[PDB]
Amino acid sequence: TGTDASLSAGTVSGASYAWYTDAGTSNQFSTLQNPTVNNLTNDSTFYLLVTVNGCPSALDSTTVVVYPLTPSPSLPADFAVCEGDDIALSTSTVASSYDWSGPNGFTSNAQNPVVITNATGSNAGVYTLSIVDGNGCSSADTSVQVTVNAAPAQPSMTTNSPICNGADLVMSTSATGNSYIWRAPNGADTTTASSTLTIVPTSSLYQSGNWTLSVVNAAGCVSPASIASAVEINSIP
Amino acid sequence: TGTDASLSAGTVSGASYAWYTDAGTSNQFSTLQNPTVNNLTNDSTFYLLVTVNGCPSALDSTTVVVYPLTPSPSLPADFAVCEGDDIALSTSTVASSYDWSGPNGFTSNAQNPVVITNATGSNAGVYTLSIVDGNGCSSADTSVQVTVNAAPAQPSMTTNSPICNGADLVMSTSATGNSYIWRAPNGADTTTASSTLTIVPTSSLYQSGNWTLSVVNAAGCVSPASIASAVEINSIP
Repeated sequence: TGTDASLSAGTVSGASYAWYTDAGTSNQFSTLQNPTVNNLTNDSTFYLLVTVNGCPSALDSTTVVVYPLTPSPSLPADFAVCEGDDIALSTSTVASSYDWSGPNGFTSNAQNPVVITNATGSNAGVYTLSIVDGNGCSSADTSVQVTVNAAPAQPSMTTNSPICNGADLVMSTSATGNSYIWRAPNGADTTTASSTLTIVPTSSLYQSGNWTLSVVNAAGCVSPASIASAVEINSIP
Repeated sequence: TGTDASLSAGTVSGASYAWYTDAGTSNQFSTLQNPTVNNLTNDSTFYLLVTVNGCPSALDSTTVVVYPLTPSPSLPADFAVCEGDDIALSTSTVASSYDWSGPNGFTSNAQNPVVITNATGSNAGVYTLSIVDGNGCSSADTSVQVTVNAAPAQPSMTTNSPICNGADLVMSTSATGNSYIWRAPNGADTTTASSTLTIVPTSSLYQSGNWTLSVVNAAGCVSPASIASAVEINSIP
């Protein structure tokens, strides 16, 4: 639908040809044996008359069949990722070929493009997909905007001085965010709703050694970790 | 099966041609020397009449042979792997060419595609195979869904303080799972059904030095190892 096509009469030696737009040869279309038709949008018909020595043969009708319009391909709704995430694009439809494009020269010929990892802010933008249905027709393009959010900078850490065992251990940051993450020297993970953590001596978090902190932003986007500080928990004489 | 084909009369100077859909020239098909036939789904026949100066020759029958439909290629049943595993796809059938596709732009022309290693969750999805039988016919596609499971995060480890030789050594984690793995400093491997391991002084596991733990999930999917802790086993005056 929307393109041009040819008509084609057989060859009769010495014959003239004439094509007419309708039956009853009321309106002449052309004089060529193989004329073309422009801009076919739907099924139509043509009528061929063949004349030899001034005598026409029975009018020959033909139909040029117009393939039906293709559907737009289907992409997901506007999505959003953080810079620490990836961008996985795909389509749910069926095509003989896919044609994807995007912000960083992104491209793919598949229904399952390569996932962009480390999808930092430079990959934010609009991704576009066009398809071909295998019967020779393209489809109109559709697109998805991808938003890329980002983590805040690594927080600083303030802790108590060397502390003797049995006294409460306090750790805090000046960083702001939605929640705070502390990572114990042995890997223990604890979160808190505010910038200050207090560790009770009977806690599994009562650990000397190198501690780090990271900060949770809106929509995840956790900061890189802080530079570790060393906690020293001392014995008592 | 399913495509179009041509018929072809020999050339006689000055002859007209006529093709008929059946014997007895009851229904005319065409007037071309080399007409086409659309949508052949099974064997059919055509009848050619050649006429010179108004006199027909004996009716010439031809058969257009339609190759038989191809079988679908054969893929394995829905399989499943963990992120620490690989994905090995292959097909049991025979083709002149294979056409594989998948989630991360995965593709192959072989019956034995390259195995995806480090088959993390981004490779989960549906893999598809189409084939060509070598006689010019494609087969309908078939597909296999591949599920990718995943390991839990590395566990933390809690152990006893420096211990004197002869006292039982206890190691434990707060991590949850189906079973627990401890790795001794010299490589000794021991598993337990719960989070706490007790080591008897006469055991081969009575080892000072750096110990790690990993956790078994449902369907394998063993966690990355914990940060090693050091066990100190002391002498007695």
